[PDB]
Amino acid sequence: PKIHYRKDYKPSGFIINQVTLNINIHDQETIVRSVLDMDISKHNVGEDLVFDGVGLKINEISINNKKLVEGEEYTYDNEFLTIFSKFVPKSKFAFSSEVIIHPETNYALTGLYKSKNIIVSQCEATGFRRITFFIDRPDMMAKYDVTVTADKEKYPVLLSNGDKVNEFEIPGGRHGARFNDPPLKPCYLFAVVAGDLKHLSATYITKYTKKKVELYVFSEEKYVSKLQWALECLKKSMAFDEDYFGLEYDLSRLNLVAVSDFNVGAMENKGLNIFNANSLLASKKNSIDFSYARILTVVGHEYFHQYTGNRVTLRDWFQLTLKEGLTVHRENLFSEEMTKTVTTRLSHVDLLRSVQFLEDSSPLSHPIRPESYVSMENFYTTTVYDKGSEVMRMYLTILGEEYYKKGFDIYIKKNDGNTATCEDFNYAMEQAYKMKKADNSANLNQYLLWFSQSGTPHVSFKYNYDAEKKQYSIHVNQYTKPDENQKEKKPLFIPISVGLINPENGKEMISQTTLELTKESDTFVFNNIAVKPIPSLFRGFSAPVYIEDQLTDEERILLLKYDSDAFVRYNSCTNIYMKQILMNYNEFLKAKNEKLESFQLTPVNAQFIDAIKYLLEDPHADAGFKSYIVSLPQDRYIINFVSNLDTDVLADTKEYIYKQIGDKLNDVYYKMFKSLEAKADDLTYFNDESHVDFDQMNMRTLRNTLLSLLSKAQYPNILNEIIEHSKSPYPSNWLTSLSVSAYFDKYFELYDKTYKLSKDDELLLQEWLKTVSRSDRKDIYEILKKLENEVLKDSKNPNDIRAVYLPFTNNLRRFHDISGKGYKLIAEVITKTDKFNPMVATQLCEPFKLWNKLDTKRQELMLNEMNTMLQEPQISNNLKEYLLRLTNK
Ligand SMILES: CC(C)(C)C(=O)N[C@@H](C(=O)NO)c1ccc(-n2cccn2)cc1
Ligand SMILES: [Zn+2]
Repeated sequence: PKIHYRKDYKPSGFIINQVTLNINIHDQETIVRSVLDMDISKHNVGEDLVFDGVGLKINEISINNKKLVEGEEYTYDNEFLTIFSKFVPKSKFAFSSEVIIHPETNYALTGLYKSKNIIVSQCEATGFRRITFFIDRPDMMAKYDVTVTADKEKYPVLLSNGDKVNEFEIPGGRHGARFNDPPLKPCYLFAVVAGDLKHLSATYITKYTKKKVELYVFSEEKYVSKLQWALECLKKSMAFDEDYFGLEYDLSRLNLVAVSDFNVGAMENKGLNIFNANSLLASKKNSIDFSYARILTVVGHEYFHQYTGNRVTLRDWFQLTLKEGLTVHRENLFSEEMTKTVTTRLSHVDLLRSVQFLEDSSPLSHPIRPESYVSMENFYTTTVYDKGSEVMRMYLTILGEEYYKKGFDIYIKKNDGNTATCEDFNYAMEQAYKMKKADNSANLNQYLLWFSQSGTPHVSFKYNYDAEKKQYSIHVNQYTKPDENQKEKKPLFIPISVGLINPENGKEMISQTTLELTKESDTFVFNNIAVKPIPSLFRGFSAPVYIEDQLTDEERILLLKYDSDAFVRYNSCTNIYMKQILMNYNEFLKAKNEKLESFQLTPVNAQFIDAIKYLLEDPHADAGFKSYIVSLPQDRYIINFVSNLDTDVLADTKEYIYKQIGDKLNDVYYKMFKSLEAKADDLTYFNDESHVDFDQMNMRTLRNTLLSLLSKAQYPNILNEIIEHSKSPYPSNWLTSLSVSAYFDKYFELYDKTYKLSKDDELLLQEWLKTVSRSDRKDIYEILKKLENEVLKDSKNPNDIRAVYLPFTNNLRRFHDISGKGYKLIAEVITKTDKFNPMVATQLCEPFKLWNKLDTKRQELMLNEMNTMLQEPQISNNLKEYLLRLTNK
């Protein structure tokens, strides 16, 4: 088990200037001929020439056209090719090889592999070494000349990086295409696609240089009609980078390709972007609403990789957050601008405070720039990506738009055509910071702690108001809990976007203000404050922290009703819920522990319920926001606030609170569900694939959320509404009818009905599987077994496997069954999956990430299953390391 350390970075003793590839695809094998035009670097010390090379079958290797022999001149152990230094030349030389690989049986979906009837590659982070020998690290920049050959009937469309410079026929019904890509690039950006691909195309003319750019979106013939939205999103992405950042696309063509078998969302490769089909393809008849925001963000994400990727490459993989955090941040800016709905930002905050906060207090906790790794495939985390983006976002919050866009330009210019680090980015933003403060002594050295320090900071508040002085004070304290990464946590640079709300008319009292907290504690004072304000803190969620506002529920309700900032309204609601949840939880827990025959529960705040009704009945209020306030905080958000969480007791707590609110607002819920129908289910643009209305989709979200609440509560004759819902042409609607019908006898009837609607579309069926998997059924285990035997079977498609099992793991009452049957089931699935796809196996370990936060019995059950998984003789390095770190072993 080798461990790479960030402090151990040293440049290669070798140089690769030119790569010349010949990839010959055949029925039962793929032959890869490679010539590497190499040289000796200034850091060389006469060491052995060591190439990365995993699972390569050597036909022959050479240096300067002379064949090398095994044992005397080189050794190969299926991981590293070692050529002894005495046989390594002193100056410019040519290394060549011919290996055999097998994309057909490559079920790990890394390197070159076959997805249905498409040959496709995935080289990030260390996948290129699975195709041919190379010094597989991102700082090895080279030129690429790639030739691909295959059977024309099976693979008429051949794609790779750069320009297609030659097409030719080959005896035996075969053909070739040659691609030349002159600009330097790292090997993880290499890509190749072969298949019977159909496409939609368009020409984009750039804003400034008026350059014409060919846009292509590819898929298998069956789903070519689902390519339209992707093309529109690409156009949107190009326009946005031109209008906001003032950047145009550098190349003359851009290809997007959908494949059915993909480990993640998508991949950026210079001009050739490859996507999980579920993140590129959609139609209104065959997709749920979520696909449309999903495709927008993922297409945007891969597009925004281009500009920066063309000018600055990572020095090493420890700087991953520099390219991913920044791109997710640009992606988020894009999406917020495109959707023009406040729930877009809210959803990102929702995901961070649930999934990433869990990770950051788990034994897997790490900084966005880690100090070490064993497997790079476990490096791509919500911390690196989503906390990373929040850290990138805070630069904009501190600097403002003008000085941010300015510090961004400094970063590009200063690091053009070379490898950079996170500190290079901080340095550039520091130059903008000095200029903003108009004092050249200003610095952002403390800000670097955001990169090196793990864990989520806690920010708490106390207040004072002097009526006679008209003086208002905000006392702020920050704290980060020590962990395995740092014994002593340092104070961070925390930007606190604030406003002060006049409680008697709801007006803003002060201008836009961002408090800069740089110490463990500070007191911020405001003069000329005519009345006691209600503080609106961390507007837009301006720092990735735990917020302890120390407000009363009455104060929180007034923010919820009258504040101008969506997040603070949403957070105020969240805080009211959390206070109620913790109170009722402890009450239920005491009853259980003391075996009480009778006990009391604290009712939900009546004024809070009044506030919800007020907002729901406001026709000028946002439908998306409304769906958030009638929903309790996510379980994974809640668990960060409870020690030794009894999942049954939490389930009882949620049930009580939902019923409390339902017993008061169910009539309002029903009235709204009916009145929203017209606008939410409007069919005017149902056959226009380029017309996407995010507000309308939010209305459907509200309706489906309300329907769920009404179905659970068994509202009189709601089954009628459920049945009529199933007849809706919108998949979001008729899949909702399935899940909410779980509380009725008509469930298995809609099960069959929605299955027939879903089975002839690959992606739609996967959404059906998800819906079934997440269904609130008492017989969910028998239902899962049915899915395995009748639909899923022995599929190795990651989308299929994730769809069947992951939603079920969110079933608080059932997955966490006290017998451990749920833990045992998922562990069996992880072990089975690990045999062919280690990455997806690790993804399936997701529910275990909170193992040490549960009650003692459930802790023991999960730990038992993880130790059982760890003792599998054939366990992958990926899963092994992941479980070793998670179990603190
Ligand atoms: C959907 C999302 C934006 C999270 C995504 O697909 N991200 C890509 C990415 O950065 N594309 O440019 C991504 C996610 C995980 C990996 N990865 C995970 C393990 C090894 N690589 C690679 C790429
Ligand atoms: Zn990315």
